[PDB]
Amino acid sequence: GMNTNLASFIVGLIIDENDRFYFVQKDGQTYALAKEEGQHTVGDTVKGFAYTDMKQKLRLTTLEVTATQDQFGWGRVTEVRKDLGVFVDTGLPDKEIVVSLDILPELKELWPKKGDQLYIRLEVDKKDRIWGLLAYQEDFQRLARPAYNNMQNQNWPAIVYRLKLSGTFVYLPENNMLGFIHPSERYAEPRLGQVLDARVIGFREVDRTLNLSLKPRSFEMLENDAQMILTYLESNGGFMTLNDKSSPDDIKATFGISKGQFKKALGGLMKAGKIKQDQFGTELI
Ligand SMILES: [Cl-]
Repeated sequence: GMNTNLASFIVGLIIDENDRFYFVQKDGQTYALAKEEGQHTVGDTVKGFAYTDMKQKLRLTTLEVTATQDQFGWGRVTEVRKDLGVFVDTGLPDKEIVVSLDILPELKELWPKKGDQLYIRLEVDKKDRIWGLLAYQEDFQRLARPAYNNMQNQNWPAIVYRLKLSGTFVYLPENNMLGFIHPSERYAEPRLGQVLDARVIGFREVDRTLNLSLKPRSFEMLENDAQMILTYLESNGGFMTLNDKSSPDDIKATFGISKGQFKKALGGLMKAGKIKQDQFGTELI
């Protein structure tokens, strides 16, 4: 029947080698381990992950393995075949994993495309074929940690993992956080696995997730003095001690302009939604 060692970690005995491979025996079958992965000696045991390659050969790898039967791993979509599903590269040598069309959206416009990213685990069927199973919301919730509430107006990459009529669920891989994009904050329907450049536009307290947009920042024309102050804030950590109550001397020493000119410039930045002020100074927002 089926080879229950496929897509699993095994300890096998190295029984032979050639210039390219160690040949590893386990339960009457021989698995080929690429020599370039590391040195071994014939007659010793070796631990690795057993699978089959695209040439139908039994393989073992000692490299780090991400997607297994028990653990999810990221894969890059390498090929779309409409009558089959999508192929994804999770880093198994000489093996890409098929995610079946039966677990992809019905609508082809929502399928992953080449270059998209999917978070999958492995399954072996009764014919010893490996397939990829998509993570669902609960898996992303287990992976991620609660978002922080100090990220407004930052941009981050965001990977689509779940599609709904109400909006798009995304994972932020640089941050290990979850977010959401309402339809009004994007253009075309995102596809499954699409990698987006998302801007933080709010914080959702109930589940500590980020509200995100794909829309451009508001166009806001700034006069020269306001632009000078904005560039200064961007270069000085988003903060300065100066505000509309500062002394003429301190304003002149830093910016070379009158207090009236400075107040007009801060007013322009306020109206443009770029700053806020309090007793401690002016903050970029
Ligand atoms: Cl809330």
